[PDB]
Amino acid sequence: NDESKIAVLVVIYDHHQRELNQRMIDIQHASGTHVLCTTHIHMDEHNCLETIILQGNSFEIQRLQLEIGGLRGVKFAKLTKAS
Amino acid sequence: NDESKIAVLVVIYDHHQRELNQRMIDIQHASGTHVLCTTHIHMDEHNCLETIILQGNSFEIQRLQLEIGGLRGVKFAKLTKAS
Amino acid sequence: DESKIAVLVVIYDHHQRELNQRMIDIQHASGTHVLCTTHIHMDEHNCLETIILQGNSFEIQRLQLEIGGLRGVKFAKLTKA
Amino acid sequence: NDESKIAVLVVIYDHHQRELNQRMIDIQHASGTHVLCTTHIHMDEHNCLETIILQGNSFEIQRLQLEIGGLRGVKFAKLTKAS
Ligand code: NI
Ligand code: NI
Ligand code: NI
Ligand code: NI
Repeated sequence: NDESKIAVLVVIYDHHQRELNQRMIDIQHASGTHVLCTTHIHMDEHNCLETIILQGNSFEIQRLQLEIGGLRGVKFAKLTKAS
Repeated sequence: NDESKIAVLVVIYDHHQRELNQRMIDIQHASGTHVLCTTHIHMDEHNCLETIILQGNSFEIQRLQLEIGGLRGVKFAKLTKAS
Repeated sequence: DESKIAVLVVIYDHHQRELNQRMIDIQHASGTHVLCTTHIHMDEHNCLETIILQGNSFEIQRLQLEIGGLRGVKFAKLTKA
Repeated sequence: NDESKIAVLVVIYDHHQRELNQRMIDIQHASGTHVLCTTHIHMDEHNCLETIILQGNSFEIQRLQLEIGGLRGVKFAKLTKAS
């Protein structure tokens, strides 16, 4: 794209999954200003929910989505695209 | 239904609308949802983004979503059913 | 002139006429100084906010005195880092 | 009377540090405090800031704080006591 957008990626994962947290955070740190913040909810022993606020064009954003959303031990990864 | 469910309500609204932040907060205090928390981004002079994280039976989540969505100044008020 | 990050922790009563407008107006007119806010609705008359702030120690302290002095704020403490 | 209370724990840490993100998350899931939520700012390549919002008695909170305070790679870990 070029068109500048805001989005939320809602994630459910198990933090017991070996190296998952390391991957998700390295992806977000390596993505520059694309990631505004994350809010985390410790649901139970094997479920975390995260809302990851994202900003950029539609293509940068879906790509971030697919990176985080494909990792092993991610149960659920859904984009809400806003503007 | 009769159980525990997690949802994320994603809202974009105009904080220039008279009383709007105050009404959105009160709807949340008054609700028999347990709102776990709300994260807010001041996107610009006319746009705020909130991710409101909710727990409850579907009826109450849905009542929250409609009630927020029915406020003048809300531009976008979309729910992600997670859980 | 050194850029720093800070958390302003606020408790206030949302039933206070116009406190919410004033707080959000301050933050919106503060440019890139506010990163985000996280809100917990404690009970009928208490909200806790965690307001995350970025700038020099002066710009930050001002921001603090601005939110911090509004009528209806019970508590306004700054963590510097 | 019985004394469940609110606190904010503010943490700066190095996400490069070997499995620090997993361990902090793990400490949070395993504690007897109610962690309401964690907000995370990716500050730069070596710095993450978290705001951990907590509810419980002063003992379990102080336990959480000292425990996060003692992981290698955590750089700053101040509690703010609320009510
Ligand atoms: Ni968790
Ligand atoms: Ni705003
Ligand atoms: Ni509130
Ligand atoms: Ni980070």
